[PDB]
Amino acid sequence: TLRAAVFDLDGVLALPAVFGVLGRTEEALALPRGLLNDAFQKGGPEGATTRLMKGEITLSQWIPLMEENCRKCSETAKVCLPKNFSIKEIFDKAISARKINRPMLQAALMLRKKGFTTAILTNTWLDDRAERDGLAQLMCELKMHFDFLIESCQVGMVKPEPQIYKFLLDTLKASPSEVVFLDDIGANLKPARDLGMVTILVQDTDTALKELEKVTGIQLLNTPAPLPTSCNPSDMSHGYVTVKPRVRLHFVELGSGPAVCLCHGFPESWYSWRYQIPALAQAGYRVLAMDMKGYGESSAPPEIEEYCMEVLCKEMVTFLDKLGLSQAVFIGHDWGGMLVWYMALFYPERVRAVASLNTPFIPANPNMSPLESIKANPVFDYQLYFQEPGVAEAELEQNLSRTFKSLFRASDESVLSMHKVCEAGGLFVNSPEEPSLSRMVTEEEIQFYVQQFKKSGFRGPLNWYRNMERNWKWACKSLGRKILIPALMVTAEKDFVLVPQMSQHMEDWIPHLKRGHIEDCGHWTQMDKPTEVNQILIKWLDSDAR
Amino acid sequence: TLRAAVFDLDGVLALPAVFGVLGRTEEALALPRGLLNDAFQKGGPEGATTRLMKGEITLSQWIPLMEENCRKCSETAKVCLPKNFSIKEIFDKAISARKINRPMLQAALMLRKKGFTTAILTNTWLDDRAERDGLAQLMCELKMHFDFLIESCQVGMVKPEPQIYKFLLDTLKASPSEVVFLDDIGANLKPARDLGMVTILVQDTDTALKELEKVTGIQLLNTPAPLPTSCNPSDMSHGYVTVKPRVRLHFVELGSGPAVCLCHGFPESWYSWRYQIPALAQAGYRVLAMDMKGYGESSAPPEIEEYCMEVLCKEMVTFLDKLGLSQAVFIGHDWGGMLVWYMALFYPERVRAVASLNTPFIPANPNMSPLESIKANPVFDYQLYFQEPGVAEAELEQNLSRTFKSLFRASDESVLSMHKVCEAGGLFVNSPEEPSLSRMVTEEEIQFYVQQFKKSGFRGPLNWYRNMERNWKWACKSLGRKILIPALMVTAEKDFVLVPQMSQHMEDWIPHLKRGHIEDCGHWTQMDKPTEVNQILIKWLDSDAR
Ligand SMILES: Nc1nonc1-c1ccccc1
Ligand SMILES: Nc1nonc1-c1ccccc1
Repeated sequence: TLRAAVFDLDGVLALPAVFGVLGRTEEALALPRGLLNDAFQKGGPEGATTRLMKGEITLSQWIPLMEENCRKCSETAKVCLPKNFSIKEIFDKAISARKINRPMLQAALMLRKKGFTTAILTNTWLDDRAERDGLAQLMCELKMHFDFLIESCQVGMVKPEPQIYKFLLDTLKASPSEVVFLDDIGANLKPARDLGMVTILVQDTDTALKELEKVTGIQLLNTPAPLPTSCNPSDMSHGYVTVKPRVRLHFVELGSGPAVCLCHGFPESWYSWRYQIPALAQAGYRVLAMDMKGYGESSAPPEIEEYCMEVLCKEMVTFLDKLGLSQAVFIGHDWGGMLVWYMALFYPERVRAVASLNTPFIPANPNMSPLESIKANPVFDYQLYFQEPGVAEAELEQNLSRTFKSLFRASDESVLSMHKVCEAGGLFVNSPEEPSLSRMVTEEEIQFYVQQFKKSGFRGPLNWYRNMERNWKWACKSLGRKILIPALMVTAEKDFVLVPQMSQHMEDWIPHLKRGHIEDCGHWTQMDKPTEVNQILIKWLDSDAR
Repeated sequence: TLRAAVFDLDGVLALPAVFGVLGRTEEALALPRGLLNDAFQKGGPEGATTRLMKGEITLSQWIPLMEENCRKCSETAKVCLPKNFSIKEIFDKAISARKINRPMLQAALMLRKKGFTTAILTNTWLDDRAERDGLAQLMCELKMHFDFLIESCQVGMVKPEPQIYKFLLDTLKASPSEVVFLDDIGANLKPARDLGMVTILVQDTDTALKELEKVTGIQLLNTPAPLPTSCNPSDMSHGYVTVKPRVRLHFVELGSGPAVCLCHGFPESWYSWRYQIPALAQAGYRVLAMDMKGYGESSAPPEIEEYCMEVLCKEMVTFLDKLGLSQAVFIGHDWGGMLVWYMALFYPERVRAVASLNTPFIPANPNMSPLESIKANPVFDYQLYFQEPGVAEAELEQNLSRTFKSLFRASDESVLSMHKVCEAGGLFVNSPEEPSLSRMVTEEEIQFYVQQFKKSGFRGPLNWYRNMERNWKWACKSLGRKILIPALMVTAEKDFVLVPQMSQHMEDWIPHLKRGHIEDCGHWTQMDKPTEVNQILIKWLDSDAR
């Protein structure tokens, strides 16, 4: 019974094989066949390449030794190497061209999801080249998906030496018959085969996955499109900034590059961005996913006025100040989307670019009280129910698991009537006590929200809705302005409250506005359609937040 | 009795005045005198510029209105504006050229140090230009040094309107006679003068500071060179990463740009880098100042083997992995310096560049046990005293204030004999029970270290010295390597343990090594000579960590 899968890197998890360039270079330069592959393997276990792979020397020290081997081979073959011959240039280009073998990575992800222990076992080097970051980035993207990474240069052992296989088995805490081992080099397969491991010689990926599927009894080929990588809260870097004596803001941080500040809505968490954080960080951004004021590990003062937009925006400016950031891209959803438009209006110098999911930008009407304006739209009745301090807190805090399971549903899973909420007497009046789990969330994800809301409950979050008059007076000061910094509005076809139609006049105030639109998407955009959200945001960031 | 100082921005804290370009542009383009300064002030309180300064419109909306005013003025004056005339280009260049008036900022810093409440009061705009970041950076660098920043566009009021002065006084919680108000515009001085505030018309900085010195009775001109900006722990962003089940690492984080990981020595803190963190972040780097394993808010497991260099380095690689960083520049001092050389040797792909303060790189001698090697140098006797578990812990933990005050001293303040420490029976045997405060530290700084060491004490920190044999065996695997990534070695003339001479052969192993050297500098480099450390590191980072 197999319970562990081991993959090689070159030619298996990453393609084209860096090894493959030697044959290509020979052909392109009309050199005798196998000359470069000979200089490379020269001296076998005692040679320069084995010393490199065991970590005795670095890649930069290996380059002149490989150069020396190339001549010795050329001299024997009675051929002259071309004038401008460069081993450094050949290897720089080969390493740079090598990319993750996405269907192979998908198969490894599926096996791990099914309970398999997975590992990468590779003959690799200590890379000190000026361009080493490209390879460091590839190794980082890949290794996060595996239980173990065993590199020859770190362990002082190489394949096909028998000791590295015993080392692999000791690491896996598994007997050989429990291991599938995948490799593109026949010679490197034999010792694993000799120990009784299941072995797969990898030439083309489809056949290798067919053999892997047949031997494990798990569907790996032709599978449905997987979800983007999520976040495990315990594996994240957690940051904490005091913005004023009684208020601290918590955030999760991942990646390098331009700062991207993600701002969740009601009643959410930094974790509502779980599918976006790894994707945006891998796309070359430094993601700061906030617990907004009133939520999770951030402070939750009880006063209603602590949650007016002016105060919330001022604190987000202080947050940037304390972190030493002159700007960040601000991306918001729901109440977070309203905050990001106001950050763009009041602090354009601190906003690199702005994007909202679902929340439109509608200028305040100075001739209508916000109380009057909310009353006009029947879908906003729940906002009237949220006004009286304590009423909605009591209902939302009674049973947390029920609250989150009732709220977080796809457009075809509704359990609530967002209609005549006050008259009905609550959001959950004709709602099940034990709602079924939505296709959008796991029980584990629901329990994370439950755990977060046990600290402060719903007072602070509900207070975001209790500053209508104050927010209206503040917003009226901005009526003569336009948003002229880069902006993106993302509508969700099936959000029945923040309907796409509400965004129809935004170009009057944001003339250069860019758009995205997601079909068959409800209110909970990030978790409803994470793949599409990621595609839209990454495309926009790369073109406009540059 | 004055207790508050208020400074204008344009022409006072920042020069050349953005206003000053109008006169310059007129002269350069041979336009009639004062034409551009007329189009700018056109319509007075009802005009486009006052609307901009009150925050009614943004700078990008103001540009075509100023353009319209420029023509109306030119038409009246019977002159034609040059063909390629651009208000945007003129203002972009003027804003970009404006820099902090360093002696004015120094005076404000000195007044605050002496107990004054300080503020910036400025007529400014909402900047939505594509180049707005330059100004955001300037405002960030400046505002951190003041109690208040009052911007006309945020308060909807402008100087010389009387309400902004009453608003300033309300903000300062001071009566007018308690306020010195500095401005370069005569008209903007009068309302403050009318209320009874002390006013300084600023033309040239020296005269303005002479008037300021005379009126406050505090020396501001000709003062000694100030120390670099320090860190207030409560104002920093604090980060926490779990690198393994029982181990979390704490760090302070400031700035944007390439990641720079600062690694302190024994028995220190992230706070040992307090003078470097603001300087490096302002120089365009993202600083991550660590609490090393065993210290401060980082985990401190009791096992000796948790502190061998192999384990410590592996955890720092995991730290980068969890933060989503493919590389960081690694800068170390003392034990932190030893760690950074080993990061360069074992993980060059993760090290953008490496720098050490005081700690040299000396390859392990495979023919001498580390016990034998340490014995040879009498200055390393204290390391032998640290070997026996519990002995040095008891002495160092007996009185924390005494420990830190005895250790942290400049080269001419020695209170300890680092000689025959074991034979003597401890580091503090012939040491005062109440050492005098060193010129290097405040009582407040000593108490921060005391507070940090109350959590875990000295077991984990001392364990860094208890892995000699293990570190030697690991280091021997790297003997065939060279450090070929960018490297900087900084020696300190008066470090009597890590003497500059010990670094003399480093070029044999690091051929491209760059150097720095600090005269009259003891062991505690960062706090002994912070200005020189900052100058050396910033110069090197800008040329080599690019
Ligand atoms: N309460 C309101 N009426 O109009 N616009 C608002 C508003 C303004 C800013 C933030 C949130 C809401
Ligand atoms: N303990 C030792 N002998 O030589 N070199 C070392 C060493 C190696 C790595 C880190 C710290 C010390």
